[PDB]
Amino acid sequence: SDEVRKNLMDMFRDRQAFSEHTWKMLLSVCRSWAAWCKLNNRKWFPAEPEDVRDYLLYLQARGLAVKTIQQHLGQLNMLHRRSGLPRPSDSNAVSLVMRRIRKENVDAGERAKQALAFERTDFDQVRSLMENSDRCQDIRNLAFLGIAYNTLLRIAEIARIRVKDISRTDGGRMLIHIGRTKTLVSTAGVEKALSLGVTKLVERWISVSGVADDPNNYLFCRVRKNGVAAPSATSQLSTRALEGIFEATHRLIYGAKDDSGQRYLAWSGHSARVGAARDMARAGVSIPEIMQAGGWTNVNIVMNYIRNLDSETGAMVRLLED
Amino acid sequence: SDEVRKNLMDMFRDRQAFSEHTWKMLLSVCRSWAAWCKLNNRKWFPAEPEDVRDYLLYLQARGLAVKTIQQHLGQLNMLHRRSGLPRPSDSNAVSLVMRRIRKENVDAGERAKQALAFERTDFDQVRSLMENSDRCQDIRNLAFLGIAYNTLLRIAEIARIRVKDISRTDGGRMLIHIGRTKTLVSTAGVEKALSLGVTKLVERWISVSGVADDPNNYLFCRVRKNGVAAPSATSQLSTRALEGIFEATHRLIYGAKDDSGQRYLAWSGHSARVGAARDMARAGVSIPEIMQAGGWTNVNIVMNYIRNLDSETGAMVRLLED
DNA sequence: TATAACTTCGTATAG
DNA sequence: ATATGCTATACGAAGTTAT
DNA sequence: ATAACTTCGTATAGC
DNA sequence: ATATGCTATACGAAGTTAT
Repeated sequence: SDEVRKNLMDMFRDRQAFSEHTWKMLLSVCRSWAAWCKLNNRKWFPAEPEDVRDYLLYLQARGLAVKTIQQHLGQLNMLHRRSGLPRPSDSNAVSLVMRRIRKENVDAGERAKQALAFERTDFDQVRSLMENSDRCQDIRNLAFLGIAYNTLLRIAEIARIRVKDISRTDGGRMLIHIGRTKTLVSTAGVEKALSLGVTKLVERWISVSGVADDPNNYLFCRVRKNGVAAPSATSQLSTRALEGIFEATHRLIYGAKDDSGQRYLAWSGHSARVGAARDMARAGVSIPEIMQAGGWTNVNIVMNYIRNLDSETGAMVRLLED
Repeated sequence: SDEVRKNLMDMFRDRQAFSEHTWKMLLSVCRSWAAWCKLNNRKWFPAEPEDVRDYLLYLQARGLAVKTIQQHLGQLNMLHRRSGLPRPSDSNAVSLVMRRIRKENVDAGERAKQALAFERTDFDQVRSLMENSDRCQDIRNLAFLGIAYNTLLRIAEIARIRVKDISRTDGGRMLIHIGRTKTLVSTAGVEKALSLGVTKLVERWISVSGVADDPNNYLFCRVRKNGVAAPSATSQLSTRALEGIFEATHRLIYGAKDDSGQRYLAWSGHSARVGAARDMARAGVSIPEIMQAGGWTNVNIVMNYIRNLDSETGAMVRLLED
């Protein structure tokens, strides 16, 4: 009892060992665990094998994906392994349930999804539809869609871009010094170049936003219902908003969502990555050159984004078709 | 305890099982650690996790790299584990703070650097200049640089080359047999072949040096101020010296180093290794080949040596501007 | 003799 | 090569603020 | 009121 | 990415020795 008390103390002391996103995910499973526990009358700490087993089967019946269920058992294991208690994973029962749960769900046809592709053809359409709009928020959203599809950057990354990071490269095109790595052995930063057109799109946004009045202002900002931008160097556009620009843009062209509870029915924050990656493959860009685009050090993700491309059908098809 | 003393005694007895450098650092750390303990009135062995934690934060606060801080923790770990005692990393306090130290440092931008590349052009330009020198020193250096780039061998392996290790192909190309490297203790050994041009550079050195006088002579040796090579079958040219060749060569082409005090402002011992790896990548050379070339067994290391090839390629810009 | 060209060595940091 | 597991995106919805 | 976000909570993709 | 375990390089400072 003392030993766990101390180990809990360790964690909050070096709570910085993890990102707030992680902690938030940890607290979410405890609340879930604790609530299922009190409800079913089981001590939630230290968790017992059968109880955990019973909970995991409950998450499965709850319709949660295998990775989600693994994430629940995961955190639960952290807590225990960290404190002086054994991890439920080391128990025969839990080990067995996850196993059957895994294949039962795979058997049912569970598949990992990914963002709906936002391709050049999509960008062209949007660009056309909104090219001549004078609406501030529209100008912002086109520039965003340009940078996002052009740079393949992630949403949290586009969010952090300040004005002082935009340099002018050859031809007048824009260059954005950005940071897309978070490991010791990696590249501290990269420079992203924008085509002539996309640079023009962003040029208009900044001109109609005033984000440039102060270099420390983030490229993208809030635009209120009056169509009036709200520059700032301290607060940035949330990633939810950036996700909003994608969904909203999808509605513009396809109207209300395809209902259903399904995910990726409209565009999301990773849609441009999936799209740029596939156009690059379609254009025959050197596989590594594609990795540079998105910052991949392996081809695992890019192979998923282009899995259905005819250029990736394989040897057997190549042989059969001579 | 008596076993502890015994295990340490065993360790020391079979010192040769470990590299001289491992021992070197084991003692340097113990020097750091024991000084901190003394300055804080603590027992330096066995170490108490809470104490080791304060030590690490002390190191991070002294402005040391994550890798050097992980080094100090690693030596304490080996020491304790070899002693039959629990490793500091075994405790929550120590494991959490390390993750925290690393996280924060990386978050603020720390990146493990790598040697300034010495590529094909740097070699051509250097050869083109030193090619005409008659000085024994110059002839040795050029040959050294040539083997470094051609074989990618680390400076400690180049310095262990004995004249008897050199062979030749019927094509008239030199083959240098290498037995032990940083990552390999085998009797199998590999044959590192040199190009016709590089064999030539190596020949001129052998001829003007006289190391061939005895096959058990190290291929490389010192060259005193009067131009007389001092062969030896018991003493190799120090790796510290081989590093000086790279630095002096860089100073040749670009003058005296910056006064920033930073590392890698001039070519160093690993410059040709990373530079050649990057040249092959650029060349479109398959990973198994680059692997063979550098004596790498894993693919991650290669990508690690390539790590800084990550730059704008203009792949998307070209795609959008058409 | 002065000194080029090392060598040895310790702390720091990459592979 | 596979996990494992930390961290980011997903997205419906509640909370918030200036038109 | 309500556009346009932001802040949440928690599922699930990406390293 | 990541945590072992450990082996090698980076580089300024100071000591060495045939010229």
